[PDB]
Amino acid sequence: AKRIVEPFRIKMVEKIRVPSREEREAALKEAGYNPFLLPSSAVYIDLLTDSGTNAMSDHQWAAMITGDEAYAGSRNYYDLKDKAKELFNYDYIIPAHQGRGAENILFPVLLKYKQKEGKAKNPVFISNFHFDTTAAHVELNGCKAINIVTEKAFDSETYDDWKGDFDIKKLKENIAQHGADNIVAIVSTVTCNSAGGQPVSMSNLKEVYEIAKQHGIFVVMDSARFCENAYFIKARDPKYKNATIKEVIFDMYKYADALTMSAKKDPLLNIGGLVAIRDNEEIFTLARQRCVPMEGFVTYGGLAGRDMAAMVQGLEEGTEEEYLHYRIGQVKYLGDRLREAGIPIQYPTGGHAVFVDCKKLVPQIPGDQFPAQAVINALYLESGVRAVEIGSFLLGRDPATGEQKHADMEFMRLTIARRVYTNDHMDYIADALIGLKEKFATLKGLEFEYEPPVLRHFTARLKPIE
Amino acid sequence: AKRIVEPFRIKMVEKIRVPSREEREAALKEAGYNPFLLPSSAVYIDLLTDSGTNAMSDHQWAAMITGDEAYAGSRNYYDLKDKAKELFNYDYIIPAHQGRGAENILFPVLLKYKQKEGKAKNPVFISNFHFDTTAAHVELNGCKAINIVTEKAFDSETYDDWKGDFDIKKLKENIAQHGADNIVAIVSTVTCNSAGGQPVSMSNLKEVYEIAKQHGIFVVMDSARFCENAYFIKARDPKYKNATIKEVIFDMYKYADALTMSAKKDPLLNIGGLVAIRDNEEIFTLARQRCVPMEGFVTYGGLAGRDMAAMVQGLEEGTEEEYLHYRIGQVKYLGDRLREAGIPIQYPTGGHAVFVDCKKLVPQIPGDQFPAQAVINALYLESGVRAVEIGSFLLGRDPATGEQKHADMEFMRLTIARRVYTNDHMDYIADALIGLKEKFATLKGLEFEYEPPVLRHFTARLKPIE
Amino acid sequence: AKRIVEPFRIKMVEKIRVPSREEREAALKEAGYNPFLLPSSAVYIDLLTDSGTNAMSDHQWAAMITGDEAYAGSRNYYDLKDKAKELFNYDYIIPAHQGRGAENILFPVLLKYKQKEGKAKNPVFISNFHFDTTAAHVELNGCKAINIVTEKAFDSETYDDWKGDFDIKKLKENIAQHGADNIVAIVSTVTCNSAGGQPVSMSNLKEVYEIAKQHGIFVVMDSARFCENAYFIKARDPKYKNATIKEVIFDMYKYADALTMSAKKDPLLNIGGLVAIRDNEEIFTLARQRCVPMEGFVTYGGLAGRDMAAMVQGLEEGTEEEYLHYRIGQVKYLGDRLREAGIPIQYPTGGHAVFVDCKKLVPQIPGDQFPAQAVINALYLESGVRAVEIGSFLLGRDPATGEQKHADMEFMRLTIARRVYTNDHMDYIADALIGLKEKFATLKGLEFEYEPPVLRHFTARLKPIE
Amino acid sequence: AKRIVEPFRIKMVEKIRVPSREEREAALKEAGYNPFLLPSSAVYIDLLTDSGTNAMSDHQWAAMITGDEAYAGSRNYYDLKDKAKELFNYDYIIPAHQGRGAENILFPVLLKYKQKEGKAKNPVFISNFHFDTTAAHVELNGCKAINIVTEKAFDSETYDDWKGDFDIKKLKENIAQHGADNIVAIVSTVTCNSAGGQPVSMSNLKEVYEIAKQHGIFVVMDSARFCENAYFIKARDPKYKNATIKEVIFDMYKYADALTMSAKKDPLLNIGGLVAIRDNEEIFTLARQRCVPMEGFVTYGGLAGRDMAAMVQGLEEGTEEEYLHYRIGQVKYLGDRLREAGIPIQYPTGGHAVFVDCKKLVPQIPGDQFPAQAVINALYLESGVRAVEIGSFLLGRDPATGEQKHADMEFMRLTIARRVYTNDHMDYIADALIGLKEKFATLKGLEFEYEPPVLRHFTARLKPIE
Ligand SMILES: Cc1ncc(COP(=O)(O)O)c(/C=[NH+]/[C-](C[C@H]2C(=O)Nc3ccccc32)C(=O)O)c1O
Ligand SMILES: Cc1ncc(COP(=O)(O)O)c(/C=[NH+]/[C-](C[C@H]2C(=O)Nc3ccccc32)C(=O)O)c1O
Ligand SMILES: Cc1ncc(COP(=O)(O)O)c(/C=[NH+]/[C-](C[C@H]2C(=O)Nc3ccccc32)C(=O)O)c1O
Ligand SMILES: Cc1ncc(COP(=O)(O)O)c(/C=[NH+]/[C-](C[C@H]2C(=O)Nc3ccccc32)C(=O)O)c1O
Ligand SMILES: [K+]
Ligand SMILES: [K+]
Ligand SMILES: [K+]
Ligand SMILES: [K+]
Repeated sequence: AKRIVEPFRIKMVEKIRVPSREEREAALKEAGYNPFLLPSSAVYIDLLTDSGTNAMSDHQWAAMITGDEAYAGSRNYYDLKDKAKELFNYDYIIPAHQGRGAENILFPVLLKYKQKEGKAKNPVFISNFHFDTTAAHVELNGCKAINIVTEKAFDSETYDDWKGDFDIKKLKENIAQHGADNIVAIVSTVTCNSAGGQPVSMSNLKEVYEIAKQHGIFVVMDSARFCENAYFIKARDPKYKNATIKEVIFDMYKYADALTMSAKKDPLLNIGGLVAIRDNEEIFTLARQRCVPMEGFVTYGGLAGRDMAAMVQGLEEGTEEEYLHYRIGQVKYLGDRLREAGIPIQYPTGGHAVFVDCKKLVPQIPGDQFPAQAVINALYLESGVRAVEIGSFLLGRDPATGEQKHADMEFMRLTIARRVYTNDHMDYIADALIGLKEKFATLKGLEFEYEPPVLRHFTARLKPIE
Repeated sequence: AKRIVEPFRIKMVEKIRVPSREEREAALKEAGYNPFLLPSSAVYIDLLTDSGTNAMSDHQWAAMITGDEAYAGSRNYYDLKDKAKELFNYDYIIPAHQGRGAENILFPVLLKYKQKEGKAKNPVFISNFHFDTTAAHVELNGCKAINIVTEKAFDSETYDDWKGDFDIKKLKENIAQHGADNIVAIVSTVTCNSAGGQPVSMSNLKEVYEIAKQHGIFVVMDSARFCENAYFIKARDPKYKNATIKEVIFDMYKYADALTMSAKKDPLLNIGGLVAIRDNEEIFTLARQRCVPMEGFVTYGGLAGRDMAAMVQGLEEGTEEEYLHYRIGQVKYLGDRLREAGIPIQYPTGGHAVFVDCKKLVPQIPGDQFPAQAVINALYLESGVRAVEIGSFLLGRDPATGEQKHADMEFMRLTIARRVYTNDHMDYIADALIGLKEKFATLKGLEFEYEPPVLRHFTARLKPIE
Repeated sequence: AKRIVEPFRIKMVEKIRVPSREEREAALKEAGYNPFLLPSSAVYIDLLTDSGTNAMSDHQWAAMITGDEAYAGSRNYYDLKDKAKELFNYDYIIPAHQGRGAENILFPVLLKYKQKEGKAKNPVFISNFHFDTTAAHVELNGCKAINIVTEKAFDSETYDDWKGDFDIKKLKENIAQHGADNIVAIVSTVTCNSAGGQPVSMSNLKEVYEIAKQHGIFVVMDSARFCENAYFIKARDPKYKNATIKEVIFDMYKYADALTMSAKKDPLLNIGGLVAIRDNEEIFTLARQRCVPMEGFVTYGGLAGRDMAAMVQGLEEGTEEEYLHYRIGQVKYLGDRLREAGIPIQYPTGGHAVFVDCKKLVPQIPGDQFPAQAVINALYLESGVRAVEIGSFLLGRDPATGEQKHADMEFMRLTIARRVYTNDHMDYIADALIGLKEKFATLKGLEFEYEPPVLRHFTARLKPIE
Repeated sequence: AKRIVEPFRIKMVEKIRVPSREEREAALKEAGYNPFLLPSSAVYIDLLTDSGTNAMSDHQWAAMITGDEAYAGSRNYYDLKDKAKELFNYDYIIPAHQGRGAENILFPVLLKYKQKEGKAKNPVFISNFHFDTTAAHVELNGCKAINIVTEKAFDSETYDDWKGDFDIKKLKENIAQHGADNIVAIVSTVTCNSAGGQPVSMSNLKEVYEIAKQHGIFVVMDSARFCENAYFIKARDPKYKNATIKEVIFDMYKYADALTMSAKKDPLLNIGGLVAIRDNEEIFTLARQRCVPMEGFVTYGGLAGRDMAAMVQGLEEGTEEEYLHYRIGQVKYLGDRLREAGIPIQYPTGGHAVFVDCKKLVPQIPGDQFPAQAVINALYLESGVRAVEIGSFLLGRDPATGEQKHADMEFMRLTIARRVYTNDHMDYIADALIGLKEKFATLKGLEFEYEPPVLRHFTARLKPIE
């Protein structure tokens, strides 16, 4: 395990505390054995998500203070429009309040646009893997969310460079089974969050786009963690060895027609989303007509002017190679510390988190009882670190059958906010989990006490299968 | 015309600038003759809205700096929860990124809740007046938006205390005509924005609620400008002459079951919304289930932690009677300056804006050609002041007939942001509009160059009728 | 009286309140009848000074957030050095924590420098007027403070363009009496604070410098309010009718060898000072050696890096003619309001304050009993407005005599912070003082209960003569 | 070497860069081979000082935003007064712009007070060790600075609990040698900066105060690092094993009559100083009379209101034992890493810096040629880390004899700012210095090119002896 020094120094700090063990037990019972329902005051190191918890730079804060809060035609909107043209070479932008707001702008528009001429009677979205919020909007509009990640992602301990790649074989098969007229869009997720933050190769993005161009299929790039994806392409593809991160980003988006990005990830923000469209003005026009009643006027889209300002700066900082090397190198440090101690993880580590394979860790719990959730609750009661589940819990139920969706991966996600915690914080996390090697065989799963029909894991209250 | 001194002093300033005449004409021609499509760099004094353009206090910025950005269980969420219990005596809250996000959470829930028990076969919403964003969500969910403001709101020059009241006769008539089973909810808009920011009396709110309870009808208080309504109740109702503003607010929300608040208005914010529910835990649970995929997790709802922190402080500052007296007095001062010169305005002035009766100002333009928009474009080219139309342009087309909704009033709204402009800015505005007396009879209407199907006035490009 | 609109809008506010008459009476008795010993909570509108109470822009606060706090070689130091070369064409800078710190760096160096040749046996300083802090450091170093302001400054009600000019005849008479070898330096105060913030003409500055170089006398420009002086030169000197404010400034500092500036005035700061030297590198090195033990290291001078960054921005905002026209126009508006009611004031009003001639307002109080202080205490008890006296109280005792220095003027100074109060605040100030027109003849003077030896008026406790 | 995790997380960052080798060699030759003359742009990790470079909390920045910038009676002044009464039990305070301003306020007042009855003909100050600016002010007022640190401070490698203790035998001998009437004050520096940031025991502080009150000698506590001293007392004195830090601080100041403090150290600020007096009102009044000419009015003393607000919060956070444990543990970690590699340091490590004994590192260079400075220049040219010399260079020449004062230690100080750098940054510093283990015999020494008469090390340019 190698530590990479921060390419920055601390300018402002925020106090954290370790709750007593009795506090954590009472807090978990009141939270229905769901860490999502814990208050932040009962959490020490918060690994629930890397979304909106990032630490901003002084230039980001300075940009916020001078932000133009005008309702129509904010100066920061035009700075954002020129920034997207610089990075992605896309000509149209629509700001959104965060990622699921961006999808709520674009996805229904893409469905109605595909439904012209009376086609797409059984519409489907195809992705390497739809994340929970992305798949929810696909199904909330009456479509099927098809995930076709490469099989090499399911072998957790075997190394591969591109565990987030599309399964090109499955892609052509789904196109032949449903027909191009029923395929609303192909959603390229970079990095593939459900597969473990694993990257997608350039040649995979190119081949997927060329196949979609053959059938006249619209391609959207789910761009929450595109900078971390670009870093891996520079690191693992010999073709981009002497290329800048921006040069890699510029080539990635030659293989998409639009993007839906959650600026709360790689752009190093606490709030914010973005829709950008390459050249289809009709799709841009329809998406604007939906942005107004749902998010807000088309030049702020549910964001304060200061947040568009912070986004303009954060989009530049998120692509800085020295930062990406430390950020991804820190996650690699936490994974290597666990891997060297015998904890099975998704190898190699992704861009934003370490994914502990809880299939091998707690095999006595079936997947339908959420074994990864039992490990998370044990980690919290042991250390006050709060993690999140990426397995059968998050996958939810199939909207057609109403039963458990087939989960190939049962993961505990140790999500790392950007520029927030040090490698000494990582050692605390690793040493707390390593200290539970003799208690893994004792854990038992959870059963539902209150289950929401859509995105159940966020607010569900669980009961320990005691 | 009387000037009221600021109960505060200036701590931070932002430069404004007057664009040249040639700049304004070219910018308007570029904007399709729609000021919404103007950039802020081409606007001197921006009177387009009082939403999100407010100036915050030092305490509000201090609250933002220490805001908890935790994804789940933010410390500021619980502060926002205790604040709603303090102000409104409501037990449940759901933050939203702004007002239309709050209505997107609650309104479809209130429809599915009524439908589940075999009611709402032909669903309608009843309000003193639905605003353009509020009515859009009603029509998007397949309902009819019915506006029953008192007739006195149409007698613009004649003073009346409560030009925002429900027409109680029309309320009982619409209940019998449609059936209480088909009325999804009653929406009490305080203040009534479409009627000129005019207040609703306490006795009117009470009688409307009691009527709804006889028929089992849900009552939602559209609460964007609730503090300005509470001031008018204190200033004009003899029953609350010696009551605090908070006491008036506490009594106001005894006559609703839930509220949908755009915190970008009276809570003195640049972004933010809120859903608060009095005691219906079932409606609260369904609303949370919809909030998760549409806005965000239930403890931030598409808002950064700092913005919930500013909301808790702004909710307090917005209730201070000394501030409200200055704010509404500044609107009254601008209206008086125009009224002293013969400009027909909605008298008395509302809480947040001066509404110029362009029906009486430019009679030679029929309402179907947006006469108020002609006055706005003339005022902008003369002085660089951007105003917004509240008439046939904003009312749009009726969804059932596809034809122009009958507009009872053609208003130009001079919307005043809170704690931003001085009374010397007000003098510039008044002098500018007064200087267009000899050119009113020469103005002409506008045609559509591009008309959106939903919320057209935001992005429609216009053509001056030759 | 004419109101001038702000060339900006408000972005942040700070609450002020009016304490009751009861609170003010118990506060003044507690404060030894000296308003300087009053807490700010017992003060409504604070007119004590225009120093450090200004409101900054958003660009200023942004510069602070990205400020380089480095101990040696802060990035903002070199920006501050490049700014002085732009504005003043001076080659050397030394930051100081405020203006009196800048005088403590430079003035002792000039005395020792003059004493090398065996000169300065009876050292004196010559100025149009040393302010209380400038003269104090002169007398701390064993020198006499000689003030030779134009006689027209004592002609209160009679208009004159340049009531801050040097008396050229008295300048030549003092050079011949004491000898050029005994004159350590000439201090050009712009504007002349003790004459009422009145400006010095460019030709007067040019003549004083030509006389000084004729005798080898060092010229220091007291530059606390240099921008307000530059505005008056453009307004009243026809040679600079079509010149920018920066061009006027550039010509002003052709007639000086160095400057001591309190950045808490025209550079729109809450803290900060500056020493700048034209080209004499020996003085720069000698002043650097004293800066280190007294203020701090030579690249921050007892200032935080954020404050140097705000200084670089405020120096630019202080030269904008639109702002100066509004700022000085606001002082002119308050002065005109008092003058239109018969209140004798130093006419025309200066750049930063309105000076009420209390020698004409309250004739029944001898100069040794501080008549203006009686008017201030009366004005504070009436309205809660705090003001400051510029007469025999501030002038102090003659160090060689030990008795009262003769004062030719008895001023009450209504000092206006920059971009803090509106013209409506100005109306409150005037109306309060005008309401005292019947109680002026009944006021009595003040005598000393505790007198400091150095600068008595700041911490002295008084006793009203009954 | 044990790494101690941060009791906080990062909220804001600022970027740091590693310059190239040629840039560092170009910058060092341009800086006159004096790191004090390097621009911060040419510095990677800055170990020059721990003064004013600290990172603030979110609470501290929030306090700045609501700071009262009133000239007289700022609310933050009264908060600072109550804070000093809480922490130190002292009844009087005077804010200063920084530590050397606090000494310029109090030290000349103590000299004239001691000379009140014509005594103190040969005045002296006695301390465990006067730091450079403190001794400079002692000697600027015609006094001798007597340092009597325990001789166990001169044995670098041998551990001792209290290497900052007064040599009690030399204290009593100095009292008899000079007479109590010549001893203006005794200065207890906590921690003792010149001895390596080493602590002073509670028993030592108690005995020095008892001996002083026996002779009627005023005792001033140089309190720049009083929290770090209070931590060591709790850590090493078994008497305070179960006491809080505040209880240790409260007991420390029973053994002084006043304090001078640079708030730029333990109170975690970027600017600020403080004078506090236990109960001597006459000295307080005399100190106020000097603050006004030199620093500013007595309720701000050369500080912006926001900086007094930051000081009230910083004085609280500086006493938090969890933070002090991590802070001092981080310095111990850097020292242990160097000590484990055979590099001599002042053992044990002090509170704020690792002191590398260059007398044992480069015995080839005599102390008169500043051997530690050659090591500093070598470390910077190798890694971009800037350190400071504390040896014969810092000590200076005798203001009497004009030759260099005897230095019993030649240190290279690796000063660590508070909450700014991670333990990974320490590894960079350690590995960089360890990598020079071979070039120590190559080092060269320095000779002056320009020497200031007071505090030479700051601005002196020097020629390499090679
Ligand atoms: C690829 C991709 N696309 C769109 C989005 C949505 O964006 P947004 O609305 O701004 O959150 C995301 C978001 N991911 C999240 C944030 C959040 C979520 O949505 N599910 C989930 C599950 C557990 C914890 C936290 C979350 C994350 O990984 O923690 C995303 O990963
Ligand atoms: C009573 C009420 N309820 C809900 C809302 C919606 O809240 P939100 O999503 O935060 O905007 C509003 C909002 N009003 C607006 C803001 C905005 C809008 O919606 N239409 C419109 C038309 C012209 C200019 C600006 C606007 C305003 O008056 O300028 C409201 O007035
Ligand atoms: C021309 C000039 N030169 C230097 C300086 C000093 O600068 P600094 O150390 O930053 O205060 C000043 C300062 N003037 C002051 C500020 C302050 C002061 O000093 N005396 C005084 C008397 C009454 C009220 C307030 C004050 C002011 O006008 O209110 C100045 O006017
Ligand atoms: C015990 C004690 N008392 C008073 C003070 C002075 O306070 P202030 O005016 O705020 O700096 C200090 C200050 N120490 C410093 C700061 C500065 C200095 O003064 N000399 C020096 C030498 C080398 C580098 C940097 C410095 C420090 O060690 O880095 C102090 O250590
Ligand atoms: K957040
Ligand atoms: K806004
Ligand atoms: K101030
Ligand atoms: K600093």
